[PDB]
Amino acid sequence: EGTIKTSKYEIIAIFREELRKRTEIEIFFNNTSIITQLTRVDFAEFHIQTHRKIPSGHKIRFLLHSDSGKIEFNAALTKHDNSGVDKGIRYAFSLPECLQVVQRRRDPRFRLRAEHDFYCRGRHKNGENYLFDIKDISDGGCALMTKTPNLKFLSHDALLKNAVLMLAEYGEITIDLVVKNVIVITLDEESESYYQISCQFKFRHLDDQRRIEKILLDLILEAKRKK
Ligand SMILES: Nc1nc2c(ncn2[C@@H]2O[C@@H]3COP(=O)(O)O[C@H]4[C@@H](O)[C@H](n5cnc6c(=O)[nH]c(N)nc65)O[C@@H]4COP(=O)(O)O[C@H]3[C@H]2O)c(=O)[nH]1
Ligand SMILES: Nc1nc2c(ncn2[C@@H]2O[C@@H]3COP(=O)(O)O[C@H]4[C@@H](O)[C@H](n5cnc6c(=O)[nH]c(N)nc65)O[C@@H]4COP(=O)(O)O[C@H]3[C@H]2O)c(=O)[nH]1
Repeated sequence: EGTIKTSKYEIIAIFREELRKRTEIEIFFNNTSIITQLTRVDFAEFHIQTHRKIPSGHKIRFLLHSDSGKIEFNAALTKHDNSGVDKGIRYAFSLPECLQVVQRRRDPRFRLRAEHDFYCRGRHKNGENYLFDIKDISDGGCALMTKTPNLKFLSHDALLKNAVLMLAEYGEITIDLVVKNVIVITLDEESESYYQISCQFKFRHLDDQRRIEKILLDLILEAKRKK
């Protein structure tokens, strides 16, 4: 997909459904990117808080992880305050007059939490084991986690054969995964960083694809219920 938003109204309406929803905002600068949240939004500014530092005087790049899809834009630092014995800096930016929304997924990706000890586990070709945490999951694949991948066997379109989804109370399914990307991700003592592996399912049998559909359905049901 592809769509551009200009309306001053849509923009702040969007910056508030995402403040309220406490959704992740990723900021680009130096060389890496930092993930965090909005803390304030008004008629001209939005605020975030990080203990890092950012190139004043320059339109830096932002990106919102929204349920509506990827929302990209560029804004310029306007203010910055310094406080606390534990240094947490307060940056105030300007509202972009231009956004961009991209949503190319024909399947909603369910996000895993504390009550979900989901793992993916296997053995590479060299005979070494891996064990990834599952971060999210859909009918067509999953986004994995690890601090110590073997970057070698995780080449674009490389495939983890005879992997085994360990889905806890749902049991274990044996699948093939196709690696679509490998990325490093950073959150913020606790300044974090792990590798996200983007995976596409390659089903061994067909019941496999159905059993996952039913499972993911049961996760979405406990999602709306429970809380
Ligand atoms: N080739 C490929 N890579 C995947 C796929 N899913 C996840 N990735 C990778 O995993 C990174 C993080 O994905 P995310 O946490 O969902 O965080 C994403 C997501 O929140 C949002 N986004 C991007 N595209 C979409 C989309 O099509 N639909 C939705 N709902 N959000 C999107 O923007 C965030 C950053 O996007 P990226 O910079 O590209 O960084 C992406 C991207 O490199 C996939 O299906 N195919
Ligand atoms: N739960 C989960 N599923 C994954 C992941 N990576 C791939 N998949 C699955 O693999 C399919 C194909 O991914 P793609 O070839 O990169 O083909 C994708 C990709 O080109 C692009 N795309 C989607 N999300 C992202 C993203 O976050 N970042 C970037 N750069 N591209 C994305 O849109 C194409 C269609 O996206 P989908 O319909 O969602 O179809 C996706 C999706 O069903 C993952 O990390 N987690």
